[PDB]
Amino acid sequence: CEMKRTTLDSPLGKLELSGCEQGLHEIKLLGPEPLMQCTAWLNAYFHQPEAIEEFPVPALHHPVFQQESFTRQVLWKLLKVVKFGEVISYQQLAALAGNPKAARAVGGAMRGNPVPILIPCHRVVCSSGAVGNYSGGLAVKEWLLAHEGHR
DNA sequence: GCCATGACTAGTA
DNA sequence: TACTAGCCATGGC
Repeated sequence: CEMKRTTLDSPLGKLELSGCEQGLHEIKLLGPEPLMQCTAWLNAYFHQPEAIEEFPVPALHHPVFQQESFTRQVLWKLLKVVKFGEVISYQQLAALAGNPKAARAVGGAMRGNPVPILIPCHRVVCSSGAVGNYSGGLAVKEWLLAHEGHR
């Protein structure tokens, strides 16, 4: 567990994904088995979504996944039930994560998301139809949804 | 733990 | 559409 940095180029620009050999700690969209394993998935999602499940998801070494919380399930459930292309409501996820009367929490849960794109906090959307917000600029949410096949 | 937060909502004018 | 009065697991201290 040393936590080193490996940057990479994506159609969204460079994106620094840090982490130790125990797992992936982060993956920031700026303007060591795990990391290089995550690196593969990323290039796969991007230039080869035709079979993104053909690629193993790395280990998530980060305080949010180590303990047991709502934010936990919400994130865990976000990448296990919301597949490539699919879209889901803040609330609808809160259902998956147990407490359905807690969508607003699924929000703080989403911002708490360290591994975007890997854990698609972008497929998440306001029930009102409006494709809500995103930490790394709403622009990115557009492209992503878009690339997944949206208009 | 209590009290303030904010990437949510369904309801109402 | 535009404001709102519930509903929430966090974070702070």
